[PDB]
Amino acid sequence: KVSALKEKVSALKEQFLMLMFKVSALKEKVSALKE
Amino acid sequence: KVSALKEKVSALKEQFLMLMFKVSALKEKVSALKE
Amino acid sequence: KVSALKEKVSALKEQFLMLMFKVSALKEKVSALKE
Repeated sequence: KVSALKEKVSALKEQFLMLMFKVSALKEKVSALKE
Repeated sequence: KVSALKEKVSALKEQFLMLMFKVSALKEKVSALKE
Repeated sequence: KVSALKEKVSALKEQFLMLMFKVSALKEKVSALKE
């Protein structure tokens, strides 16, 4: 169970990094429209 | 402790799915403003 | 291992809260551009 959990947290950390990239890119695009 | 942790990860995975939906919907709205 | 995992989940929950704030602030900014 602890091993399954560690893999689940690993995959969720990878998901978070990809969503942080997606949100930073969106924030920059919105700043190009409006300061 | 392992059980408490599994529930905490479960709830955080549900949180992530809802934030992915929110960010995809926002990305589409921003693309409607600017390609 | 369980302790390391609990800290990893703690830090990821703090990361999520900060990304939820960032996305809510971006959503409001986009609504100021377009209803």
